[PDB]
Amino acid sequence: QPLRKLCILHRNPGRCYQKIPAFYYNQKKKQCEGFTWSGCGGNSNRFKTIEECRRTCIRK
Repeated sequence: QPLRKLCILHRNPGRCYQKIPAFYYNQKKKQCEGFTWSGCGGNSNRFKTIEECRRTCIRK
């Protein structure tokens, strides 16, 4: 079964300069790699912990 949409909308931080650094699911590595969120923009794929990321991005 496939993963949720939140794990494939692509980690778009936004145009606003660094403010919520966290992680995103890297579809090469196949684990949540770190990504820096901007300030006032972006899509989703925001995950604080790698496990929490994988719960949704790897499936239960």
